[PDB]
Amino acid sequence: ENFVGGCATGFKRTADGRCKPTF
Repeated sequence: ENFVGGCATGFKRTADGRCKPTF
């Protein structure tokens, strides 16, 4: 129960961080 959800619509995952507002 951790890979079923992540970032929001306006939130994108960073190739070096996490789920933040558009990269």
